Formats: sequence, C-alpha cells, structure tokens
Amino acid sequence: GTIARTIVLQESIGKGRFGEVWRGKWRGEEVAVKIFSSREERSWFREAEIYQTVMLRHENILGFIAADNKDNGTWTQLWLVSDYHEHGSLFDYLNRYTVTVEGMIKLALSTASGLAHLHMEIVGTQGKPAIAHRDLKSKNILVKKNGTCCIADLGLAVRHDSATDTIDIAPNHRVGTKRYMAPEVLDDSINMKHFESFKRADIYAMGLVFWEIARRCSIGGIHEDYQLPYYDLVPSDPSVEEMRKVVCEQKLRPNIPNRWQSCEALRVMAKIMRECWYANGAARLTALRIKKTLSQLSQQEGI
Ligand SMILES: Nc1cccc(Nc2ncnc3c2C(=O)CC=N3)c1
Repeated sequence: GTIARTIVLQESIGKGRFGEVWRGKWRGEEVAVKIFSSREERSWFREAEIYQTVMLRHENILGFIAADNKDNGTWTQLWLVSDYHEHGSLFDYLNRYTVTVEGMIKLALSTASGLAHLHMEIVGTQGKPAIAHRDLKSKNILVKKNGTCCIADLGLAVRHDSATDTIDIAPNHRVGTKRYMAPEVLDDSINMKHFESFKRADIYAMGLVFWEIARRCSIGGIHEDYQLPYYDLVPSDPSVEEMRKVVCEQKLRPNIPNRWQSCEALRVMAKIMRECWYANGAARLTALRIKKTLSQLSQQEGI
C-alpha cells in the first residue's frame, strides 16, 4: 500500500517468534517495521487489531502508525509500522547501563502508567476496552529518548467485553514467556474466563521487571550486575515445570537485598515488588495504585 511503498528498510534489528523487526525510514523519519510472512497472517492481523483499539494511544504504549502489505515481485510481506525507539528494549538498556534513583523512578513509573492505561476500561461512544498484555517482560518494554518506557509487543493481548464479562478471543491455553508467568498461570489454577485474573498476572510480571530495574540503580557507586528474574534458580529458556517447582512449590521470589531498605526510593520499590508477588492474585496491587505510589515518589524527588 501507500505507506509501505515509501518506506526504506535500513537494518534488521531483531528476530522474534512472531515477525522480524527492522529500522526503516518513512518520510525522512525513523520508524520500526515488524514484518511477518504470508503464513503468519493470523499473528500479524491480531497484532494490527490490538494496536488499532479505540483510545489505545498513550505516551507509555508504543505508538502504532499502520498495518500494510508489500509485494517485492516474488513474495508478500505483512507489515506493522510503529514509532522507532533507538535505545530498544528495557532489557538491552539495563544490560548496557546503570540508572540513577531518578532514572529508576522514571522507568518504573512510566511502565506502571502504560500498564494502568492498558488495564483501564473507558466507557462511551469512543470507549476503550480493558486490555491484559499476557507477556509483559523487560524485552517487551522499550525505552524512549527521554528515559521513560513504552509497552510494546501487544500481539498476545486479550480484551474485555465489560457488559457480559467475556474475553474477545476466549483464551483456553497458556501463552507468554515462562520465566515471567504468574504462579496461577504456572500451576494452571487461573480462571481463564475471569478477565481480572489476567490483569493480576500482568502485575506479577511487572513486579519482576521492577526488580530488574532496581538492581541497576547506582547509589554511591553501589549496584548489582544485570540479571533476569530467577537467574539464580532456573536455566536460560526455562520450562513450565522448572518455573513451577520454584515459584509454586518452593514458593521463592527474586531476592530483595536488605541494602534496598537504606534508601527511600529503593524501599518503596521493594515494597511494591513484594505486593506484586503474592501467590494470591487478588492481594496484588493494581497498576493504578502503583502509578499513584510512584507519582508521589517522583514528586518528592523533584524529577
Ligand atoms: N510490537 C511492535 C511492533 C513493531 C515494532 C516493534 N519494535 C520496536 N518498535 C520501536 N522501536 C524499536 C522496536 C524494537 O523492536 C527494537 C528497537 N526499537 C514492536
């Protein structure tokens, strides 16, 4: 179509399970283009569908531009064009850098604001359904030039129909990254007919992302090396069974160092992590509550 024909692909930046991401140039601006082959149409259409949700746009959700198709004369490519963020993922960003207390708050608060907006239902003519991500992880969050985050990779999301309490794709199977799966997802006790259960599972994964950020907070030169949650307990690419034995059976969570109690910002962050990590989903903090807590901390710090 008219958009893909005017875009020049410059570099393949990533190869995921669904599609390949490229840095492209559109009307002289950098854009990110996710390309799927003809046989991945279901995945491409679903992601285009979630990104076109009414009232979805928010400073902390990846800016979607357009879905399109491009025929090179041999095969057709299915495109999803979005805003380009040079830092890339929060995973890449935390591996490369350490952050200040201010930097940590900015990353955590923006992640929570994006999640609170996904989770929020807006009632009306131009109403927005509540949305649950189902695959929140530091590799699915991007860092913007201003040091704030935006949630990306919404292709596995589910949308709620509030009047009937029904989910748009009626999920009957476990999806997402095994390492970040909530205890109720790992042991398959989650009620997949209960939308609030998917919001609660996202909060647990956001808790693990906050732990990743806090390790990289550098105070008086003190900080931890980058690690994925459960790095000390499971192998790389862990199985459901491996995760379940740790999270559900032994009931372990990532370690919270006592030295996070000697700094106010880290203390608040530690308290949030613990309250995201309860085995009972109903006891977890909401994304709005986390946003309110970190907004108060940001104000106190003068960011
Ligand atoms: N969900 C989705 C759809 C289309 C592109 C993307 N990815 C990106 N978007 C913007 N900037 C980026 C990226 C990367 O992957 C990596 C670096 N910078 C995700």
